[PDB]
Amino acid sequence: WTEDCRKSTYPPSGPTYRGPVPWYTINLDLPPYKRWHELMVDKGPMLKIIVNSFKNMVNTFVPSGKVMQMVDQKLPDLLGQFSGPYEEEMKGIADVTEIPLGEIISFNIFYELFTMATSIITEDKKGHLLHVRNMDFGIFLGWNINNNTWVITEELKPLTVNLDFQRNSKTVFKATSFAGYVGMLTGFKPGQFSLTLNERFSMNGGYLGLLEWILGKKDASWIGFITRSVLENATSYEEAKNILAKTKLLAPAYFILGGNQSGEGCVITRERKDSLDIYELDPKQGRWYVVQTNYDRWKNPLFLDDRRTPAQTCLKRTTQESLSFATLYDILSTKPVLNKLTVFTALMDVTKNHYEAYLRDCPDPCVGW
Ligand SMILES: *[C@@H]1O[C@H](CO[C@@H]2O[C@@H](C)[C@@H](O)[C@@H](O)[C@@H]2O)[C@@H](O[C@@H]2O[C@H](CO)[C@@H](O[C@@H]3O[C@H](CO[C@H]4O[C@H](CO)[C@@H](O)[C@H](O)[C@@H]4O)[C@@H](O)[C@H](O[C@H]4O[C@H](CO)[C@@H](O)[C@H](O)[C@@H]4O)[C@@H]3O)[C@H](O)[C@H]2NC(C)=O)[C@H](O)[C@H]1NC(C)=O
Ligand SMILES: *[C@@H]1O[C@H](CO)[C@@H](O[C@@H]2O[C@H](CO)[C@@H](O[C@@H]3O[C@H](CO[C@H]4O[C@H](CO)[C@@H](O)[C@H](O[C@H]5O[C@H](CO)[C@@H](O)[C@H](O)[C@@H]5O)[C@@H]4O)[C@@H](O)[C@H](O)[C@@H]3O)[C@H](O)[C@H]2NC(C)=O)[C@H](O)[C@H]1NC(C)=O
Ligand SMILES: *[C@@H]1O[C@H](CO)[C@@H](O[C@@H]2O[C@H](CO)[C@@H](O)[C@H](O)[C@H]2NC(C)=O)[C@H](O)[C@H]1NC(C)=O
Ligand SMILES: [Cl-]
Ligand SMILES: [Cl-]
Repeated sequence: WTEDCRKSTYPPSGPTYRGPVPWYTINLDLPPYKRWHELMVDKGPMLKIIVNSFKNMVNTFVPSGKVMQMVDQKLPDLLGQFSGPYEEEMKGIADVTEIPLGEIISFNIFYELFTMATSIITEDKKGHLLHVRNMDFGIFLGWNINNNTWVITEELKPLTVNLDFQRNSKTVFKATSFAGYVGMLTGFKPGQFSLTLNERFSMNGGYLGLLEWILGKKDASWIGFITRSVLENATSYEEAKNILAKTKLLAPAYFILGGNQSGEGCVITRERKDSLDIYELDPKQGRWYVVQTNYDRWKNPLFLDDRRTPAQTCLKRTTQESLSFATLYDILSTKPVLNKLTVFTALMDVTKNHYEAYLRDCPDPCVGW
């Protein structure tokens, strides 16, 4: 079920609003191992539940139990040590929650593969940029007939957190993530740039990237880890763009990157080895937005999953003269851009240092895809 462009959905309320996203300060001055301990006090019980769901469903489809045995006993050794800070951060999470490290690593692997998204950057007539996104998730292990949801997708909602990463008590970047995950998929560096990651599918894909890694070719970056390293350590739109366009990746991806002034917005369509396309704002020629879902801009959607066309229609209807968090939230609340897989909606304003995220629901009748 789809619908006409929504209006009057902001500030959030009603049946598509699950609730607010809590803020946590992550202190980069702490040793990596300790950075997540305070968050785990609050969200550790929920992380234990989501890994329980994954384990139990895998052990249902593979009743020998041998896959989860490999996850728990061998997966860390197959991949080898991660570069810092990620190894120690994940070990800290595993140790405080008493979850096997291989399951934390597996959780961190989920985000290289099973997300869907709608990401939008807009530029108004004053040159002001907004960057918004829906974060969708579907691993499709468990269906709950009693409320028409996917088990793991729903369990991500209480794991969702807004994070203020600080060094010397000063914000470096802000992000929305899931407790237990140490990469980043959504965030901004105030006054500098904003970044969202959308999954991309291809036959030279993440499954092959993992195989190459296991077989000893480790020159590549994990997509959630390069995103985190850019947010944490890059200092400008152009620097971020260069890193994201050129770094070798474990999996294909779309990077949606906004800056801090007119014209600074692009979609970088990535193969593992390089950029297939960089599509940038061109306000002088009437190109005042970019919209990216999970298919290549020059190709047709997957017939049964076209969120790009409705997002673009609602944007064109809104026009460049009525761009704000409120009107962009309206778009991200319109089915199928909002769908049963939508975990959260995030809204970013780099130059005004405004960052919001909201947990979502999509009441029946709603598309599951
Ligand atoms: C659709 O159903 C999902 C599954 O729920 C089951 O099926 C439905 C149909 C009912 O029969 C229900 O009774 C079944 O259990 C449902 O998923 C549930 O979502 C909630 C809300 O996110 C989760 O709540 C979190 O619970 C953990 C503790 O969970 C344990 O204890 C509770 C209380 O006894 C049990 O109900 C659980 O089964 C577990 O045994 C908390 O740690 C966690 O707290 C943290 O997050 C909240 C924010 O939500 C903060 O306020 C806190 O401070 C903490 O930071 C949550 O309270 C629940 O775990 C989850 N269940 C499962 C099994 O995944 C889903 O939301 C439904 N979706 C829709 C659209 O209706
Ligand atoms: C962004 O860039 C920075 C700068 O390159 C990256 O920071 C480095 O990260 C690696 C991996 O985690 C660290 O390497 C470890 O260092 C351990 C020793 O750490 C102590 O001694 C260091 C001197 O050798 C010292 O620099 C370090 O202080 C740093 O960390 C403290 C704890 O967080 C913090 O309070 C300090 O202010 C300072 O930031 C420690 O006191 C060693 O045991 C390990 O084997 C490993 O080698 C580096 O220490 C980090 N360097 C700095 C200057 O922070 C960072 O990871 C990048 N971020 C991303 C996401 O990619
Ligand atoms: C947008 O970002 C750019 C790039 O970081 C900013 O320009 C830099 O500003 C710093 C000061 O923090 C200077 O040290 C650099 O020399 C500047 N670089 C360039 C290429 O000019 C710019 O100030 C930001 N603009 C806004 C409006 O925030
Ligand atoms: Cl699921
Ligand atoms: Cl919730």
